[PDB]
Amino acid sequence: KTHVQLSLPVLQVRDVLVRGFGDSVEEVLSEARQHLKDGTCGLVEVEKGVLPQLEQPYVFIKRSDAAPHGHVMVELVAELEGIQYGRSGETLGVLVPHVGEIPVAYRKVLLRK
Repeated sequence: KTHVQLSLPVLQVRDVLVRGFGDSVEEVLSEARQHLKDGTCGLVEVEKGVLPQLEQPYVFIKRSDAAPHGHVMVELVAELEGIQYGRSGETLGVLVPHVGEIPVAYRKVLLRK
């Protein structure tokens, strides 16, 4: 399937134990996709002071379309030193490894895979 229905645990930035997916744009996109498939991916909602508490490169989910079954359609865009690899809509949040942190909510998304 080109798209996969996922429910992403929304984590508080100060709870997150593993603050990024790796050390290159290509690695973080690879790792983010592997974690999304394995259901080991969390989402941090971006506000003032969140991104400096996470490790670059960042992986964003961005709205790719204006929502089947409640699931917003999203795609991945990485960012390293102010340059983004991808073009998409509004940020739903930044992806991080999920290693058992308690979520505050769930974000239903349809991921272009």
